[PDB]
Amino acid sequence: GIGKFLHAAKKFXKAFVAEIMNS
Amino acid sequence: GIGKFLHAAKKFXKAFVAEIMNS
Repeated sequence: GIGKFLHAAKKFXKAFVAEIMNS
Repeated sequence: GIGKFLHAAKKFXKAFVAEIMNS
């Protein structure tokens, strides 16, 4: 049940961290 | 960056809501 949600949460971790580190 | 982050954030809104309404 939770796999799509967990994956999406991890991608939303990665994207935020990429945004802040972009500069 | 910001566009990818906003997209991922909203996909993670959608994915949560899809799963949680099963409860």
